[PDB]
Amino acid sequence: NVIQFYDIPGNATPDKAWSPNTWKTRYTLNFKGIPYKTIWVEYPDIASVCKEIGAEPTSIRPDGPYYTLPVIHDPSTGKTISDSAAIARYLDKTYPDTPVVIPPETDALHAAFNFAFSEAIVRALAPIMLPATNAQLNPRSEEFFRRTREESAGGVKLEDWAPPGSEKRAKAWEKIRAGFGQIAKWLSADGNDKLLFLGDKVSYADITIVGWVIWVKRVLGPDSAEWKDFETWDDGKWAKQLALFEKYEVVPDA
Amino acid sequence: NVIQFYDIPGNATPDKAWSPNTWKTRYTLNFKGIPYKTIWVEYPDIASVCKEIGAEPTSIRPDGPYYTLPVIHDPSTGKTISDSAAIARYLDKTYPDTPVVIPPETDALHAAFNFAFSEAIVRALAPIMLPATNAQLNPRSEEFFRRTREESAGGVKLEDWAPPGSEKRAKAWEKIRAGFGQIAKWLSADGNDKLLFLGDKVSYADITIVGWVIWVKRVLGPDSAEWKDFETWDDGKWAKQLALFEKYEVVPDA
Ligand SMILES: N[C@@H](CCC(=O)N[C@@H](CS)C(=O)NCC(=O)O)C(=O)O
Ligand SMILES: N[C@@H](CCC(=O)N[C@@H](CS)C(=O)NCC(=O)O)C(=O)O
Repeated sequence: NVIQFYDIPGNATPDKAWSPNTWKTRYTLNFKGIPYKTIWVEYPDIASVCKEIGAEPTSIRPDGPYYTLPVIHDPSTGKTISDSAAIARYLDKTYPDTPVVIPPETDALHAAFNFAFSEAIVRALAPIMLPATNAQLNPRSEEFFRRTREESAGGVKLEDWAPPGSEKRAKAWEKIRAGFGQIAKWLSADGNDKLLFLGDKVSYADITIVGWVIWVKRVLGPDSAEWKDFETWDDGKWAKQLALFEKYEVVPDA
Repeated sequence: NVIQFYDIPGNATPDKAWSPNTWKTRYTLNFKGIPYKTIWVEYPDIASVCKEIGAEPTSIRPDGPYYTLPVIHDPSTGKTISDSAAIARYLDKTYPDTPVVIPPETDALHAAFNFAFSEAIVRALAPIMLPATNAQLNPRSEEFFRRTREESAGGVKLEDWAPPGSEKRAKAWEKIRAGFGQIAKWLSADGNDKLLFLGDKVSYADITIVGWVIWVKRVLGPDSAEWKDFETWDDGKWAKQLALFEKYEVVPDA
């Protein structure tokens, strides 16, 4: 009767957890110390599971509703909640004696932050990270993932997005680096070079960063040349942020 | 012996104030209740005056330092501050007995909000708003403005950017409208539909919106069809935000 947490398995790590969006929620559940069970769902099975547990789609597009993980279902409440930001607000509200991740006065600014973060980071990560995460998916997720991502890119095959050693890949990295350079400026805009957005207390905004960053580390690989370069950017700010949350970087087989 | 506030004069209103970026600081000074004296600078003189008074350039691109208004000089302290967000931070620390606009635990989220806002609003406004502000600049500024902006747009004359009745202008408006829709989403992301980002207290994020919005109202004109349509967007949230700040929508006679 614990909270049920829906995740997509991958082969990047033995514990199977790789997704940037589900890591945001997994970090959230771990940081709040709330117990949960993990339910593993292949990409093509996501919509039929959501329909079957009553999860709202996270956006409605031309061709219909679009279902994503993370989803949690809270049996203590009956509620099914989809989207990591919505899950964070739900957990803040339903388990108020856990550490708050979105203090109410910062709620709107957190929603502004998620947009600024998508533009500066998610869009730049894609040409390198999506072909990489595709290469570690189970066969039925690869079929679905390749087909849909290649289609959303106009038909450009993943292998052509940014081949190793190419200049496409090299300029993808430069825009990635610039993106994280912007987050570095936000975190030091008043002269005080912070690791956390609020200063001393963890916020969902920090959980957002480490969620996307642990995705890079785990899929590119901790010993990959590109990841070890990444650890040195902005005097290792991003490596350091990961370290702070390492106690919460946990996939309980239990 | 008062703070000197450097602004760009225009003809859209009697009081000569039109700039989106200087209104952010003009709202900021008025809301904080700090006395100051405006001194008007035409565009082609901005770089020359900044050098004269020791103002930092607000950004540095390969082709040189880039000097912008607003700027303030504080004879009380001897300091010259450029960039509206830097001015607000400077005024917060330097006059602590005035109402704070950037609470320190929200400082970094304010800097992400500035990026989120630029991306969502500023670029969308440009095809419609840069030509309209050109038409109300004094001739020394019009020469400089039309030249630099037409050049920055590949040679397209301002009158062709989004002319009235065109489909270019219709699609520019839908992009602007959707941009303000995301701010509406951020202000109500927790289901509490706010007018102010912090909830009940004014913050520089709120000041950022009205400085850009009052630029649209003054330069398109309060009676223009386009502005009166703008007042109806999002059940009047942006009109209502202007109303909240009408007290401080003042160019003091001084
Ligand atoms: N805004 C959502 C994004 C969720 C999302 O994109 N999830 C991906 C996994 S990383 C997914 O389930 N993909 C659905 C699909 O592509 O079919 C959140 O933050 O939860
Ligand atoms: N980031 C700056 C932007 C200021 C800015 O771009 N100001 C314009 C007036 S709206 C300017 O002075 N431009 C000078 C030019 O185009 O030469 C701020 O927020 O203060």
